[PDB]
Amino acid sequence: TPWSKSELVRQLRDLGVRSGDMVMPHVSLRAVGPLADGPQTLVDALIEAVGPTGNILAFVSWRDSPYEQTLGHDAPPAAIAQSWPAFDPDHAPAYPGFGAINEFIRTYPGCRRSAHPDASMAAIGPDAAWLVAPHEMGAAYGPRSPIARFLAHAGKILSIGAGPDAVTALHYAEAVARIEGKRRVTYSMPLLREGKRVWVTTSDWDSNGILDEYAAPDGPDAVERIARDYLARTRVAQGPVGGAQSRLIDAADIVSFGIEWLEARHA
Ligand SMILES: CN[C@@H]1[C@@H](O)[C@@H](O[C@@H]2[C@@H](O)[C@H](O[C@H]3O[C@H](CN)CC[C@H]3N)[C@@H](N)C[C@H]2N)OC[C@]1(C)O
Ligand SMILES: [Mg+2]
Repeated sequence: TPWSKSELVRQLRDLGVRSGDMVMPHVSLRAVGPLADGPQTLVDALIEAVGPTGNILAFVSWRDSPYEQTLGHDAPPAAIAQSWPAFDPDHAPAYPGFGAINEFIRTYPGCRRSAHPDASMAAIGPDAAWLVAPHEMGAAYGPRSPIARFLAHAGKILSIGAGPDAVTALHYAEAVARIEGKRRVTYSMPLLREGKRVWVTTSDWDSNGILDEYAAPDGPDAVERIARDYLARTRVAQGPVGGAQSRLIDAADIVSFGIEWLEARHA
């Protein structure tokens, strides 16, 4: 049998999602298994589980982010710059590599979307406008970003069959850690500003490895190493959602652990 909305709500409640919570899900739909109405069923169950006062925040990004094509240039190359679509928050699809559920979240009625084209965050709930803005170039996952507000707002991370590399909020620990040698990237995004396309060039912390030893692609990064150490050392609610082994993590706790872990290892 495929899982019904009501069964997933029950499981989410057994795991510890309460009415009013602020949740950031990371979902492997393959693990979950078959759903009554496809992925919309799990979206629907999440919304019901947090209730009319709860909030959902998701890292959705942008299917057509020109990140690789502009990485390391002081300006977009000319082929890119002439023809690349400007980021349109109402219509730009989610990046499919961060989870097929994110396109269902972002198109949910009333969903708000953040303005950062590559780091774009979507939010549903009464606090959604406050969560998603500001979201400036140069502040992808660190202070002043939606992640920072989620951490101040008692956020919980819900990992539904996702691995320890999927914990986006740990890039906040990388941004703020007082460690030597932190990598930075320079890249360019096409924004829509008063109906016109504008290319904006920025630098930010490298989200694909904050130090050279975390930057191999083959290759656990710091997010994954922190999360694995954390999960070995901490009591975390664990249980099934659909067919997937799921965890509910206190986001402020895991980020604090991450800052200490990084600062304890790098001089
Ligand atoms: C949509 N643009 C994205 C861009 O935002 C960024 O994406 C990274 C992503 O590669 C990392 O994750 C990826 O690489 C990790 C090891 N490097 C392992 C997990 C894997 N999903 C995330 N932890 C942070 C994102 N911003 O670099 C890759 C990309 C596709 O160009
Ligand atoms: Mg509230």
